[PDB]
Amino acid sequence: AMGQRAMKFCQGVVRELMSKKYASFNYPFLEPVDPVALNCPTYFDYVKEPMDLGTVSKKLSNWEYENLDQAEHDIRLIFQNCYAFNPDGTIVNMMGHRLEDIFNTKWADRPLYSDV
Repeated sequence: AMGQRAMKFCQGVVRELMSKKYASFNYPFLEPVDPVALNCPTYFDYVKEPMDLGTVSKKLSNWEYENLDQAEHDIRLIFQNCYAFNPDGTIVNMMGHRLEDIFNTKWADRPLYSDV
């Protein structure tokens, strides 16, 4: 039962991370990974909870997050999944760190209280 202030804040963070301003490095994180189409057929030997920014935005809009900590964890999972499958130094790994850098900056503005 997340409240309006927390909801608006979260949607704002997700909207920021998906915005075209970051298109040159956020495009791997906008939609669900498709292992076969991306020629990474072993993706789900490394990842067991897929998450992407579009999915966080849908769960948000469907009132599926109880509170801000829960939302933060789904967003953070996008990047843990990235590093679980893409080694250091690869392009997608580095894109993930750059987008996470922005997430870290934006998330520190969160309301102290996750209203209900």
